[PDB]
Amino acid sequence: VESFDLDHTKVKAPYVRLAGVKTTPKGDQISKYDLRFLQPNQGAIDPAAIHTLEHLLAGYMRDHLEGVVDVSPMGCRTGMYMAVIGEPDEQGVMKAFEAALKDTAGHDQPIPGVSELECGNYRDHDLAAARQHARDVLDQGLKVQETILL
Amino acid sequence: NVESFDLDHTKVKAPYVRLAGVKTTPKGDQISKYDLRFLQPNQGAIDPAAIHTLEHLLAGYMRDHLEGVVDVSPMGCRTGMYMAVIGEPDEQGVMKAFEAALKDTAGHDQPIPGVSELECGNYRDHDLAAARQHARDVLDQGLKVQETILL
Ligand code: MET
Ligand SMILES: [Zn+2]
Ligand SMILES: [Zn+2]
Repeated sequence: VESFDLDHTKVKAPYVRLAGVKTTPKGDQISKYDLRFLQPNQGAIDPAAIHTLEHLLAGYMRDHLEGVVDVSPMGCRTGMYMAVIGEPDEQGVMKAFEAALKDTAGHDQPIPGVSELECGNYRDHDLAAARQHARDVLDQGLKVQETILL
Repeated sequence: NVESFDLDHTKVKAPYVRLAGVKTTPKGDQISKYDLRFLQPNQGAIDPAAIHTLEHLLAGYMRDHLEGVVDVSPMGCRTGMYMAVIGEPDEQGVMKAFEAALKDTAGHDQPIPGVSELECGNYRDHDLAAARQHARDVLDQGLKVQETILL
């Protein structure tokens, strides 16, 4: 399936979960992952904080994982979505996400790409909140979440 | 090291469709990523609830008009969406598909697909009225294929 029918009341955040896999015409695979920060419907990450997380993780995830096609916030704002070129590898993605979260928690330099030239809403950021969201996930501890279908 | 930061956001002219990048799998298949821009960078942003609804609506509507869709995701800057597609670059065809999907979005008077505590991580944070108007605004202004201007 390209997108499994997930029961959001059954998962246990924070986690890494293979959200789907698409086969390309030549036989390669694109794997999609649900990088869940918060428990579905128990709160959301503020828009400025998730915007900063996107800027930081776009770089940090790529520092720890090859084949990343996109790292983007989810509309529900409880986590990030990522598409990767490669066979499903939840364990490898979890370790990469963990390393990237440590980079994020300790990011005390200016936020990369924040300017009128490089960002579509450079006034809407929050490094302190992004760093703390990363710290909270690490404190809670990641796990590979199984997909529970509705 | 993030390609997104290399686009000169002061030079583009929203709304538009723009090929943001192309990657190839080990065997040679192309994965094209498109910048589907609703608002002019830094001149305002789409409300979180509205962009959340757009994500739900375009997920189905883009697939109805275009093959090989990987996903449609909202941008953190909330001025547009990113969409990866399995296939060679085709900005013109993607523009036509986005145009048809926006017509479907603007006229969407049925329930928002996938909205319930079971199917969505923040089911109360939606705004169909606002999403439909944003689709209507893009169509009113008119889409075009935007060339990438590098910094
Ligand atoms: C604006 S930070 C970059 C985010 C973009 N979705 C990426 O995959 O790099
Ligand atoms: Zn930005
Ligand atoms: Zn949702």
